[PDB]
Amino acid sequence: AGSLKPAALYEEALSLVKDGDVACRSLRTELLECYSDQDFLAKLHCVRQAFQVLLLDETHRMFFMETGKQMISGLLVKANKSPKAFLESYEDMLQYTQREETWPVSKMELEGRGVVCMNFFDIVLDFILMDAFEDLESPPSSVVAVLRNRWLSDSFKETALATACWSVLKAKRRLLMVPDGFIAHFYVISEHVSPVLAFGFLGPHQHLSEVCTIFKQQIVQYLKDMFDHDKVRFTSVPSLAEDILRLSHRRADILMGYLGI
Ligand SMILES: CCCCCCCCCCCCCCCC(=O)OC[C@H](COP(=O)(O)OCCN)OC(=O)CCCCCCCCCCCCCCC
Repeated sequence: AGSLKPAALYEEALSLVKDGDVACRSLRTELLECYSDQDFLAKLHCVRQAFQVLLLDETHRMFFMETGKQMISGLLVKANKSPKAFLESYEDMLQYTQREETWPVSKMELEGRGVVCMNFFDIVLDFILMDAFEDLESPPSSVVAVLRNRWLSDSFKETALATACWSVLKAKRRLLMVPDGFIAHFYVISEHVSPVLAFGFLGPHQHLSEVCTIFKQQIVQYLKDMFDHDKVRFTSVPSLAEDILRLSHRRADILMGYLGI
């Protein structure tokens, strides 16, 4: 129970957890430093409600959109890369998302990939970000061997890692239930972003490495904080939404500052 004090919303959610009526794609208990799987699920339900409320306000939707745009751009230019491609892919990704008629199909795809809830957390934070990080945490058998090769120039290691990323993304694209849907639109973004992150987390640049490491650190810390009952109030939905919003702005400012925007 640690420092957990009695909270209305939290206990309401915990009821559901004990019934078994709260679902999740991947347990993030240890990563997000929760007390237990039960604790994680309760807080998860609460966070879902919080974002569901938060994203009705169009100002906040704009905040998150703009934030994503700027942070990925900053990462890209700090990787000595041009952000134009990513900017366009991101943009029409959003324009596709805003179309209300796309959403049943999107629901089908995401459910087909294990997403158990149409929520900002489930889609953007868990399915898109934390999965990307968990992916670049464990590169293929082959890639690593190419990386520990003393004889290869690191320009070659660059193009090699790029090729590997494209190969993985290709195998993923082959399994698309829909050619031009949510996950495809996202696979283009991934096409323009994943190589950079990969060569940051695995490459020997050592200044791309620091930037990437700190980027990931900021995101993961943001999520940890979001699941911290002492950082945010799991008492009511309006209060949790207020706290999560402020946390978002804070950590955003921090990351922007680090990237030099
Ligand atoms: C430091 C940390 C800072 C905070 C984190 C910032 C994260 C930035 C996220 C930017 C997108 C916000 C979308 C706002 C609209 C919304 O949220 O839509 C919430 C809806 C549920 O609501 P709805 O269906 O009822 O309709 C809502 C009205 N449209 O589901 C969604 O998610 C759909 C939106 C999906 C957008 C995907 C964008 C992917 C960006 C990937 C970045 C590159 C990563 C590459 C990794 C290889």
